[PDB]
Amino acid sequence: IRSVTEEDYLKIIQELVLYKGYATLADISRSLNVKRQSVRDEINHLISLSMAEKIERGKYRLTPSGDREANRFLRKHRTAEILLSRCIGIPWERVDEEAMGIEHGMTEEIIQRTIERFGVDRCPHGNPIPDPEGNVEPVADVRITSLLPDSTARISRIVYETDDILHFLALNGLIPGKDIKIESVKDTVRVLVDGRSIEIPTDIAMAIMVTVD
Amino acid sequence: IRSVTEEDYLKIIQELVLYKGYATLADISRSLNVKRQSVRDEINHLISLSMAEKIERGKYRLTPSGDREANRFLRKHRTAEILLSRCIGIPWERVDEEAMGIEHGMTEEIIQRTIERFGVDRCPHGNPIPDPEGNVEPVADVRITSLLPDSTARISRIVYETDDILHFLALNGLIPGKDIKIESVKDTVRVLVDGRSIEIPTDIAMAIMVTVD
Ligand SMILES: [Fe+2]
Ligand SMILES: [Fe+2]
Ligand SMILES: [Fe+2]
Ligand SMILES: [Fe+2]
Repeated sequence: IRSVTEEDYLKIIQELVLYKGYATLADISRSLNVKRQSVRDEINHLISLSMAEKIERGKYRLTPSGDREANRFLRKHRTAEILLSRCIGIPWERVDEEAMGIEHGMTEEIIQRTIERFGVDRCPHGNPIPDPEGNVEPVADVRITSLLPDSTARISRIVYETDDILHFLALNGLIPGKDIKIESVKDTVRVLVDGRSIEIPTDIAMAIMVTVD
Repeated sequence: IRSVTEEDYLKIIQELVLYKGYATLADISRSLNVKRQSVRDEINHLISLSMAEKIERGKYRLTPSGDREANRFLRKHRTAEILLSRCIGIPWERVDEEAMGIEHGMTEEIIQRTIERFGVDRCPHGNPIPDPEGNVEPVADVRITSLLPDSTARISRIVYETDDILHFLALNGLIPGKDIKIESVKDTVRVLVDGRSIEIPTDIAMAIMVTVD
């Protein structure tokens, strides 16, 4: 669809790091649908601008300043999602994708009127909206994969927002604000939610943050 | 703010032609805040792509195919205005400006959900939203400057949407759907609207289309 930007790279690297601890060229390539050589050129570029750094062979993350630049973009991205979701009913599982076109043009005027009109400080998937400088409130949540059987918690945010992921979460009502109880962690993470028992596979579970009671 | 695009040129040339019959380099330069040499280069480019044509010395308009390409962009522009105006209350007089950032990313998904959610076929300033191919319903309106004293009419659309213009119209309630009566045309166009008498200066009046009864 649209031509890929620096901001799109920042966004996916930040997600991947939250999700699995690192970003690889191949993961970025596949997520952005950009050939690996271009991804390599952009990663080197981000590194020479002190926006990103190599963790070890083939693994990268954002620097602190890169992470705050990501956050300044995510303020636009997340508010676009709110706009699209609350105004016109773009489905919860589609709104991350549909926000792509309009997000670069979100001005502070639009962002702040949106925030105040709908009275929100999180995107539909529970992530906080960073302030204009790229800061975010520290939040007290943890990985759902860290909890033991019989722990109870509340879904906080979905840190990695893909298609397979959002769809599964939507289908099973595993959304921000939902109370859950851990039934099992063997092989999958099985939870009690809305009276139903749902097995969450590891690749999906890794994206789920929760707040314990 | 944002870097100027081909679409911005199409938009202003189309407006200027509706407004005064032609676009000059100097009018485009001032409207887009782009130096005259760059405007000259872009106009020549539009001409060599058969998107625009020279009327006479120093005066240009869009070709029919250029006008339909303009319309395809204006579908995005106008729906962005509706989104911004109806969702978050961006003021009627500001919404043309604020739409600038987000309009290029309006997808058909967003556009059509917006159109159907708010049930509109015109932008807040009364212009029709063209279809995806760049066609517009022919409309039966005329220039308010064409009417004689004692004619009655209804404001149809504001074809040229600047700051000085929209503000004056807003301030005086001269908006799409308002019934008016021509009192005078000497020097200004003076109308009866909402029980008040309002002189409309020529430079503003030229932007106003109406439908007669
Ligand atoms: Fe998102
Ligand atoms: Fe989100
Ligand atoms: Fe407009
Ligand atoms: Fe408009």
